[PDB]
Amino acid sequence: PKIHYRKDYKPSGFIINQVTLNINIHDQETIVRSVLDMDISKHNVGEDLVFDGVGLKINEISINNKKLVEGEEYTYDNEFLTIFSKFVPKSKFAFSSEVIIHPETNYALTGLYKSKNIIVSQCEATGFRRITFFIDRPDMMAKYDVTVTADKEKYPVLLSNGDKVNEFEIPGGRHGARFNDPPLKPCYLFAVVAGDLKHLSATYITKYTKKKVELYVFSEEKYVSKLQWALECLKKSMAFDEDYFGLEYDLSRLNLVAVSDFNVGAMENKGLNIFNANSLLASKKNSIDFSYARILTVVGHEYFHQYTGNRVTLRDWFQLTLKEGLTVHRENLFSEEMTKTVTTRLSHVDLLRSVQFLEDSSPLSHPIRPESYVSMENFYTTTVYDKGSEVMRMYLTILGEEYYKKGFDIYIKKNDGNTATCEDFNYAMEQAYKMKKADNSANLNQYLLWFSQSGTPHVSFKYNYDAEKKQYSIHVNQYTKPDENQKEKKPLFIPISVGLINPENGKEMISQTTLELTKESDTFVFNNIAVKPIPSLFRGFSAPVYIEDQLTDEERILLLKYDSDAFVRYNSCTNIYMKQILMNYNEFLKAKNEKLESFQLTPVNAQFIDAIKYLLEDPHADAGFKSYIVSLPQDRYIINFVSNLDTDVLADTKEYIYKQIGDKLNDVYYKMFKSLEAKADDLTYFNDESHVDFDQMNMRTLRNTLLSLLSKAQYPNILNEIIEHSKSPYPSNWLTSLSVSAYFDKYFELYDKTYKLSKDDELLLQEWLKTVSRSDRKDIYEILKKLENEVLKDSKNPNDIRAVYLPFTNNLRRFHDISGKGYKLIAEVITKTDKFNPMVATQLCEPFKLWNKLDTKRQELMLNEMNTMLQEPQISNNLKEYLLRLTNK
Ligand SMILES: O=C(NC1CCCC1)N[C@@H](C(=O)NO)c1ccc(-c2cc(F)c(F)c(F)c2)cc1
Ligand SMILES: [Mg+2]
Ligand SMILES: [Mg+2]
Ligand SMILES: [Mg+2]
Ligand SMILES: [Mg+2]
Ligand SMILES: [Zn+2]
Repeated sequence: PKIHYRKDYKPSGFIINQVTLNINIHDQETIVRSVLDMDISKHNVGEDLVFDGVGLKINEISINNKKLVEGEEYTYDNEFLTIFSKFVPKSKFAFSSEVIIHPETNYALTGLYKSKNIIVSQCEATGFRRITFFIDRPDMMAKYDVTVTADKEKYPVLLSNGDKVNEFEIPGGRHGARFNDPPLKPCYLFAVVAGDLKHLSATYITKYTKKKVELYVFSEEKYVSKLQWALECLKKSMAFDEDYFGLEYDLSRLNLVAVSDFNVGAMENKGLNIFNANSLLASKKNSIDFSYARILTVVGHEYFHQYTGNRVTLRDWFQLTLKEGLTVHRENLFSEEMTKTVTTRLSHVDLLRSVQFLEDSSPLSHPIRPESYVSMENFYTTTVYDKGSEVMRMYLTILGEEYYKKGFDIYIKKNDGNTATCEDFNYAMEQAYKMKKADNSANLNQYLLWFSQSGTPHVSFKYNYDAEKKQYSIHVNQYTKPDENQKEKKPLFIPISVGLINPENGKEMISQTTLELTKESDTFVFNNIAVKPIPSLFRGFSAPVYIEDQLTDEERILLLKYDSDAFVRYNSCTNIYMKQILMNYNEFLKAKNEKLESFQLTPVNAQFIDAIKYLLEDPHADAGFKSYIVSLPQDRYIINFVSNLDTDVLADTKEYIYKQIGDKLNDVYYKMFKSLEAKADDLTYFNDESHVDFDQMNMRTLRNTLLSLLSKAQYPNILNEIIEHSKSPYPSNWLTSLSVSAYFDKYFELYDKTYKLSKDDELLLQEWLKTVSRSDRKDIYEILKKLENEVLKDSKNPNDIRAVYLPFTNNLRRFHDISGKGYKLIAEVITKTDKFNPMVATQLCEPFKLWNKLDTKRQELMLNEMNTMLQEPQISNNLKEYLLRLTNK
């Protein structure tokens, strides 16, 4: 089982200068002919020529048009093609091969595969070797000349990278297209698509060079009416890179293509971006609101890769966060600017502190630049992406916009057209840092620990105020818990964006200030502070850390009502909730453990409830923010704060807290649910796919959140509102009506009604599946069996499988049933899926990531299922590696 080590990087002894491909698609097989124009590098020491090549059927291989003979001149073991060095030329040579591959039965969706009636490739990370022989690593840059042939009736649209330079007819009903892509690229950015594709198109004129760029968005004919928003998002993405970063697209054409079967969200193949259909296609009649932000961010993400990933690429896969963390950061800047809603940034933090913090305290914890890997298909993590993005964002917080832009342009200008490493980016940021500090001795050497140190830092505070001196002190310390990657953790460069709120009038007491904490602890003193402030700490969530604000709930309430920073307001509310959750959890736990006949629960703080009401009733306050304050923190956020978490006790705790607040605020909730209707459900632009109103969607989020609270509470006659909600044209509304009807006798009536509305659109049906999966039903196990028999069946579409099972795994009371029946069910799905798609099988392991944080009975139950999966004789490399790491074997 080969382990790759970051420190072992060495340049290849070979060079591949030119790739000339002929991909001939036939009904039962695909024939790939490839000529590689190669050379000997300065690092060559006379080694064998070893190509990656996985699952290829060899028809012939040759060197300089001389056919090589198996056994004598080469060996092939279905993974590596080895040409013995005595037969390898010593100067420039041509290697050629013809192989047979089978996209029709390629259900792992890596390499060349068939998704419904579309032939499509996915080559990142090491999938190109599943198409033809190559030295499959991103520092092997080459030019590509690609011809694709296929039946014209089945595959009229042929696409690859670069310029289409010829189209030709072929006897027997076939046709061909030739694409030449002169700029050097790594092979993971190669792509090919063939299908009966329909499109929308537009022309974009770049801001400075005034180049005309042809934009094409493609789907199967059935869904061509769902392409409009994606095209709008692409234009928006191009304008943002031009306006913020001064970067223009360099090619004459950009194609985006939706396919139904895709392992992840989308892929940035040069000029030919390929998308999970659920991340490219939408219409107002057939998509929930979430689709619109999803398409915006994913289209943006792939577009921003054209510079951060494509034009500046990776030396090796250990640098993955250099392109993914930086592109997520660019994507997040873009989405924040396009949506103009504070909930966009809040939603990113909420994901980080639940999913990524859980990963970072799990046995899977790794730094954003790991030291080793076995499976590249398991390398694409929320740590690499989302903690990576926060590390990339901290440069902007440290430098400010002007110097960040200066440093970013240094990075692009110095590395355009080349591979790069994380050091190259830190170096560019350091040059800007010296400029900002006016100090050529300043350096960012300490910053590099963000790339190598795993785990979430904890930052805690103590305060002092001298009223006579008007002097305020913030004493700060940082700590990262030792883990399996570093026994000793070093202090990081932590930027702490801070404000000081005057508690008497709510006003700012100092200018914008970013404290630079570079030691294990430091004391920051402020003079001329006229009154004792309430500190507003880590504004905008300025570092990816556990914040221990050491504030009272009275102080947190004051920030929640009156602070200027949306994150600190949201975090102050989160912290009030967490204090209550931990207190009530321990009270319920003690009652369970001691088998008490009576006991007391500490009520929710009444001033906190008053503050929620105050914000809810503020007509100038933001609807999306309102929906966050009436929602308790995510379960996966809570679990980072409780040892041996009993999920039933936590479910009882949340129930008590929601009921406490509802018993006071339900009339407020109902009144708002009714008063929000007119603006939230406005149909003026329902038939304009170009008109997307993120504030209006946030109003629907608030209505649907309040409806959930009111339905669980059995608010008088709320079933009438649920039924009327089911008649709304907006899928977010009528799918909500299904979810909230779980608490009423009408659930299966609405189940059938919404099924009928959903069944004729592939993506809407998947949203329906998710809604059923997450329904708060006592009979959810029977319902899942019904979905399996009636809808899901033996589909191999990852979107179908993930829709049926993942939402259910977030059902705290039912997935964690003490019998272990939920763990048994998901383990059976994982093992079944692993037979044909190991990457998605490992995705389905997600609920097990917290196994060692649960109560000892549930730890044992989860471990038993993971050991059962590990004992499967046919377990994939992906799944075995993942479960061995997760179970500390
Ligand atoms: O969609 C995404 N979602 C993110 C969210 C948190 C982690 C993943 N990530 C994109 C991306 O970064 N696009 O730019 C992406 C991720 C993985 C692959 C990939 C890698 C492989 F080894 C394969 F075998 C394969 F089939 C696919 C392709 C694209
Ligand atoms: Mg094969
Ligand atoms: Mg413009
Ligand atoms: Mg995103
Ligand atoms: Mg299907
Ligand atoms: Zn990406």
